[PDB]
Amino acid sequence: ISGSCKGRCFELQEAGPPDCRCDNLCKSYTSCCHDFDELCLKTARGWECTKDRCGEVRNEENACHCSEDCLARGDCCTNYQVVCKGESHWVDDDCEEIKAAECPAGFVRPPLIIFSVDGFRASYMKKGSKVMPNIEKLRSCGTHSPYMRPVYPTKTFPNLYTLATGLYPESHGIVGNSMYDPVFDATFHLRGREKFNHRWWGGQPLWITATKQGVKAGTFFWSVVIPHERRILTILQWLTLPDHERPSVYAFYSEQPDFSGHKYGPFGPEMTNPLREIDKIVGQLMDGLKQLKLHRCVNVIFVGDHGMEDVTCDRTEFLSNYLTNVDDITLVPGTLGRIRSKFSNNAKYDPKAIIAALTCKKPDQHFKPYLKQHLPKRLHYANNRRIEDIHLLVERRWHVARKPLDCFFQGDHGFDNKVNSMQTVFVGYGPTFKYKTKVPPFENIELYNVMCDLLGLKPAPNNGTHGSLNHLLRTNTFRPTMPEEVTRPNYPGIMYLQSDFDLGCTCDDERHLLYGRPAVLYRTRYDILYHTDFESGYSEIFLMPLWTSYTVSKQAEVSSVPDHLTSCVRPDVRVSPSFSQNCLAYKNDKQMSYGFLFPPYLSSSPEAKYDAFLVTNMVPMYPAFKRVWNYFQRVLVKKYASERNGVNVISGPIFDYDYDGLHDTEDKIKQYVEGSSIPVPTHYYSIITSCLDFTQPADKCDGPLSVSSFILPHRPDNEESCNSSEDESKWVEELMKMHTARVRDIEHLTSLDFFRKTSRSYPEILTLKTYLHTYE
Ligand SMILES: Cc1c(Sc2cccc(C(=O)O)c2F)c2ccc(Cl)c(F)c2n1CC(=O)N1CC2(CC2)c2ccccc21
Ligand SMILES: *[C@@H]1O[C@H](CO)[C@@H](O[C@@H]2O[C@H](CO)[C@@H](O)[C@H](O)[C@H]2NC(C)=O)[C@H](O)[C@H]1NC(C)=O
Ligand SMILES: CCCCCCCCCCCCCC(=O)OC[C@@H](O)COP(=O)(O)O
Ligand SMILES: [Ca+2]
Ligand SMILES: [Cl-]
Ligand code: NA
Ligand code: NA
Ligand SMILES: [Zn+2]
Ligand SMILES: [Zn+2]
Repeated sequence: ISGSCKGRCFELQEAGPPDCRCDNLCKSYTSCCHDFDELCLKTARGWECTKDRCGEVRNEENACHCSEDCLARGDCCTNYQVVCKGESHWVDDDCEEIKAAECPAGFVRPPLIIFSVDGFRASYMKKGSKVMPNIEKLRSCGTHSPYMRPVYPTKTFPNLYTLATGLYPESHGIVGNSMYDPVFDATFHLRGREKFNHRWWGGQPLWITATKQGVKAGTFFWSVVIPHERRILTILQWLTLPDHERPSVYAFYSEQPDFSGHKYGPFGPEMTNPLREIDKIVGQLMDGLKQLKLHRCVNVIFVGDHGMEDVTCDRTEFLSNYLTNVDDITLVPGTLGRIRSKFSNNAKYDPKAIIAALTCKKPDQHFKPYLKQHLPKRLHYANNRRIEDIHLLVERRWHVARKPLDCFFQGDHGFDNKVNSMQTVFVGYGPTFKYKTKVPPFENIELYNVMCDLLGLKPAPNNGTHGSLNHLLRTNTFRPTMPEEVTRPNYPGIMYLQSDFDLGCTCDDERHLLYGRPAVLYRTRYDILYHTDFESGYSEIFLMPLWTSYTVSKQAEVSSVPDHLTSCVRPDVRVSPSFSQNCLAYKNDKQMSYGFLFPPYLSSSPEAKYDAFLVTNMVPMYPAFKRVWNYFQRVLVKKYASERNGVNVISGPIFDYDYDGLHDTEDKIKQYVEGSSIPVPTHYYSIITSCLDFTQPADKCDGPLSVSSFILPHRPDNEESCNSSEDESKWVEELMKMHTARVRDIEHLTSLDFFRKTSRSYPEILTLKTYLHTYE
């Protein structure tokens, strides 16, 4: 009946005016029928059958029931069979492998329940069975990782919506817990109504993907005011619905342990209770499912949004100690900083000046300013109009605020997503996940694809790498295919004499490709060039290599370049003068110098060293960046070879002038070496590969591979590195670590595909390419 929730509690629709609502989200729109509390939120006698209620006469006021008709009526407390029928709690039962789903007739697929926990730090799982026994049984009997990496910013809204969509925040649009959109001229806040406007929420979240493909997602979101125990009872009742109504996916959200973590810090002794209380809810779910005989039917994901760090009031940096004018800016503060102009019509606003005022001003200053395009590419945090041009990455354990006038809290989060304290949890338990299986850490951007696979859905386009988590599942409906090469290489031979060239250059005169050539995944023209010490894929369009590959053995020697050869550049008789760089361009560019992708310092002989001076191995480099690049090539590469028992290196340029994380078409390139068609890269990458079993040398490795990579910003100064006035051994490797990257990041930024001929399974190589070497 319209106007009442009788017979309608938690109906799977949102009734519109003139009717009122009886669904799980009605409270959040202040729209519930007058009798919703009375009928749908019963609380009498709490959530647990006790021995004195067994054989009770049913009382309709009770939150849940313990009577002999309750299973037929669909309303037992989750512990009814345990207390009254001699059954065991789920947690007390032995792990038993689930070799196939055991679902009731009419279940077309295993249901999926996503149990999300706010601020659940990875290391809380160490507390184990004494504190969280149900969760520990899911973890030990199911599939788990040591941690899961959140997205940046490591806050709730960006992370939950990444879980929902498979997208980086810059793509889904929820780039913070608070944001300003200049086109809407509106502000999104944690507290308030503006966030409920769907206009903010981009991409295609799981519930929509499901509905579009005819999979029932029901009423996906709960009003958070509804107690957890009622949500669990409701999910279980929904799972008893007829085939034509019953949803196939459910979500639960707990605001704990985040709520307490803010008050008490990540390891306050007060944190124990909230973790026990979460475990009690997990136990109710699992007992409830066993009661319905669905405990070997439903896939359960237990997942956090981010971790929690020790952060106090007194550890706050104030912009007023740096800026000569704090009144003309608006700051989004806290564990990150975003700065824009306070007023719209402010011609005086100068982001570059503000950045300079914030750069390396105090020793051990606890934040670093960036223009968004200069942030580490691994953060993927730039390509959205809601991201302010000025960003502050704040040091773990610190806050930033505008003025002192701006302790009540002991924990916070939001920091760089490679910070260990920000890591969170993943457990997958059920028929589709593996049994008692540990998997390596992975990123939360990958989970949307997994949830799609679990539900038989085709994922919308997203930033996960589909196939990269196939090792979490007992059975895989998705078989990834290697992308086809788009441009086939040319293989030029000797076509010229040195005297055919007038480049203004002067000179006073497969082992190196271990995992197959990269594939070029865009339309272009390029040459494979072979040399004694290195191989390259030379672009005739960009006039430089797209990639340069070389193997350095553990015993390789580093040599210097003789004085008489420091400016040696040689024409390449395989490549037309028309598709070559020239040395006059560099001489005429007061700001630009050059470096080499294969370093002369690692030549195998003084005769082979002449290959390293080829014009086809040169790339444009600011002198400030050459400090970085020379140290990497002359010092670090050999160090890594010694540590890793040889390394294979692939290095190259990246062009991303519009900071979308994608390889630029030529029209986007904004800078060239003066008076030339030689484009200036925005970054230089390297992918460094060796044998995971370091007792085998990198070029004779029988097993899995070990990889680490970076994307270095190609900057005309070293203002980013506050200790750059010192020797490179004090600061270069620190810069490299900050700019660590996944191979997949480089693939997007270059339209290349790597690791195509390793003789390992492709899903394993996908995992390898999504690996991030964090340095913690
Ligand atoms: C508005 C919203 C919230 S905050 C929120 C949600 C529920 C209850 C409460 C509460 O105070 O009781 C609350 F504060 C939220 C949180 C996590 C995720 Cl992951 C979302 F996505 C959220 N959203 C969008 C949200 O619900 N869409 C976006 C969209 C794509 C357009 C869509 C379509 C259909 C149904 C829903 C949705
Ligand atoms: C992250 O994935 C999304 C979705 O595939 C990519 O965003 C799309 O980019 C294309 C190509 O420019 C646009 O035409 C689409 O409109 C975009 N979709 C969305 C939802 O934004 C994005 O490029 C990916 N990011 C990276 C770094 O690979
Ligand atoms: C497919 C996976 C979907 C993901 C789960 C869907 C359920 C999510 C419901 C979340 C409601 C959020 C309510 C809220 O507003 O709390 C935020 C606080 O914490 C404060 O933020 P923070 O932890 O400091 O970042
Ligand atoms: Ca680009
Ligand atoms: Cl934010
Ligand atoms: Na120059
Ligand atoms: Na510096
Ligand atoms: Zn959170
Ligand atoms: Zn929080």
